[PDB]
This record gives sequence, C-alpha cells and structure tokens, in this order.
Amino acid sequence: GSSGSSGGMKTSGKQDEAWIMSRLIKQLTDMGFPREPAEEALKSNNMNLDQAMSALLEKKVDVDKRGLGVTDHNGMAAKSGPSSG
Repeated sequence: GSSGSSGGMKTSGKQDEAWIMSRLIKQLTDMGFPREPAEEALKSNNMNLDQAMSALLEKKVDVDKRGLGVTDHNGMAAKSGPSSG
C-alpha cells in the first residue's frame, strides 16, 4: 500500500555572479590550487578558467600538467563507409 504524496519545491535561486564565482573555483580547487588565488585571478581573468589556471601555474613550475579529471580524449565509433566509384 502506497498512496500519492506531495512535498516542498523550489526554483533557481537568485542570479548573483557572487555565488557563481564559486562554480569556477570548484574546478581550480579540484585540480590542486587554493581558493585564495583562484578567487583573485578569476575576477581578474574575466571569470576565465584556462586564463586563470595558466596565471596560477605560471607562478611556479611544477612537474604535473594541466587537465580536467579523466581528461580522456573521446571519439570512437564502430562504423565503415566503403566507396564504389
């Protein structure tokens, strides 16, 4: 036995660049950089990721390289298109 039931709903919260700023940070933070700089550069990088990242790495030369998570190139598909003439 299980009858229908209602609950609470919501919508996209106020649209403020402030809260958004984090979004971009989440990434930089995932890589291996503090929010301190990622928050300073970004604002100066016109809210850019690639731009900031490079601006944060340019500082010190590390061994590791850039990349987004798995960053595993994709583009395969079993298919064949033979010609006739």
